[PDB]
Amino acid sequence: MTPWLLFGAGGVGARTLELALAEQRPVVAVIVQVFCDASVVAAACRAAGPDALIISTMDYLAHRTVIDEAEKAGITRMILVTSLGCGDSWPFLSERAKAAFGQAVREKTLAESWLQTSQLDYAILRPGGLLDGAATGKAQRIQNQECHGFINRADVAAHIHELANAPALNQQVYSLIEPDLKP
Repeated sequence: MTPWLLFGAGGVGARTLELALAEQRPVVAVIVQVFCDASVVAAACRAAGPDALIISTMDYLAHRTVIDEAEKAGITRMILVTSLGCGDSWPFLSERAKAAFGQAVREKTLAESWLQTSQLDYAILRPGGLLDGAATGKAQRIQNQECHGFINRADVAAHIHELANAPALNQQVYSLIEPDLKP
């Protein structure tokens, strides 16, 4: 059982904490061993062990610290959860969404590029609108495609888990929606 080090697990991160607990997996969290503050972040990277998987579900500053402290501390694998609208999915966000979430999606886009130019084995997850229903199992990982939709926080957790069990993350970026789920 590989350690998970969670950031922003107070949401998707909390649901991810649950799966880990329901599995008896050792978990470190910055908020199970609970610890932007480089001292805190450096500390937690030591506790997790260099074999930990980082799972981030958290602005730009917090992420860069995490990415940077991960690499100093010998961790080599990270799952970053941002949002549809980030990076190259930006042109598919409606003008109305840009005006409402723009600042947030833009900071998280900074985080993506930092991680994409790091040496971590990474996966990036771009969930649609987050709903708080119980996990269906119906959410899809989508690449190279225009997506619009919602997804339960618990399904993002389930996809995080599936990615975690993979032999490598492979620097992949995915949209995560459940087509046909309505809020």
